[PDB]
Amino acid sequence: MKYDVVIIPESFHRFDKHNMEHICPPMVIGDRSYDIAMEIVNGVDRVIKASFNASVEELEGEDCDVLYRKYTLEKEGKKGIVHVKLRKITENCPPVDGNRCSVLEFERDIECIVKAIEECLAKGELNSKLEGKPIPNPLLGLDSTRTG
Repeated sequence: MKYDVVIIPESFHRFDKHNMEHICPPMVIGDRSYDIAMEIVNGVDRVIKASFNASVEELEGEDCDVLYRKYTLEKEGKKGIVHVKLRKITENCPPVDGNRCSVLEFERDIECIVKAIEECLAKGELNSKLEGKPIPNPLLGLDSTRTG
């Protein structure tokens, strides 16, 4: 048993007149055991809440997905939603196809997460696949935790 993380970063765009459809394809990495998964997620969580103006929300995933960590991102002039859901990669849940995050070490993994968010957020108002979940989050605030 391992856990396979699918991170879906998307700048939420309610389809406006013409140019407001921003979708970034999901990134899938499945090699982490639960213990290592929680460490990587916790670290990433702290980085997102400190390196960004992110308000996090925790949900439970659908069966195969054991955990669903929702992050509402705000960075300098950019806002998006990042949904990280963890699937239990098993013989019932095989490794899914998606974009592959450049995994190396913790620092590289987080930089890989940062580049994903920064790419999605910095591309902004464009036209893309017709999706986009504008999930309203009443909480607007980050969580102080500097790396030391």
